[PDB]
Amino acid sequence: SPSRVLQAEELHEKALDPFLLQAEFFEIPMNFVDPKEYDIPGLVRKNRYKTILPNPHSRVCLTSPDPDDPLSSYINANYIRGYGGEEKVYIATQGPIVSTVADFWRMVWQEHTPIIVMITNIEEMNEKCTEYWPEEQVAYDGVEITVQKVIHTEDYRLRLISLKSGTEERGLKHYWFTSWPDQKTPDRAPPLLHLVREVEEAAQQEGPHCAPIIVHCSAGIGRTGCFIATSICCQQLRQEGVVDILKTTCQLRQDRGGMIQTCEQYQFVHHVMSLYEKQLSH
Repeated sequence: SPSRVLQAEELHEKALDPFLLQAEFFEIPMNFVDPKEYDIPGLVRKNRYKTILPNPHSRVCLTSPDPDDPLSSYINANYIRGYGGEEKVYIATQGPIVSTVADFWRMVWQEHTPIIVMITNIEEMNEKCTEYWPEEQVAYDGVEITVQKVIHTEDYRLRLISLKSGTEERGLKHYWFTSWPDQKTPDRAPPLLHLVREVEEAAQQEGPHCAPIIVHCSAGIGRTGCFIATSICCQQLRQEGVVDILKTTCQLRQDRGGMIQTCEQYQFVHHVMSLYEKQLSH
């Protein structure tokens, strides 16, 4: 796997060299999936983008309501390895569309997902994501979703949610980040880093072997990949005192084609990690 281990000084300088960054970035294979892989009638209606498909080896398959129906069992989502290759730390998925809102909640229930991270600005709720949570309460497929509390913070809005299906009840935290920048300049890094830290602590609070954290945006690759890469690299920096964004990005691409879609995104991850290193070093 490609690797570029950055110590502090090289990290700071690397984040500020857009020519080297793009040279490096555009040699990472996208690892997109051949559409022939999901040539099933009606399956196209379940995808936002025809070219952005879940790699089959890591695809999340839905086991209800009909596991013998390839359409019913399909969602555009992949399991994503975390730091050190830990399996199923995240699920990367597309923002639900009207026809997949119920599927999304089926995934949440099936995977026991305790945390969702939504990276969509309020302005983008017309294009990039269908509002899939209730004002108070809604049910899809025997799982009742109840919003118990909304907590507005500067860098995100956190919904505390209860999921009930049958006799059993589970908690869920929905983190909605609304500060995704147009220009991915270093001044815009702190809120993303803060989100990353908040979510990683929430995850530790779930105890051993936390169920997959769902992360989405519109396609489930760009901003989603930035968030996951940053999360992984924060653990790497703390443990190893270095970051290897190149290796991490390559690992993510193995799990889901296109993770970190643009060079601006790739650079932004470097800005965030440079920021975090500075914070740690002081």
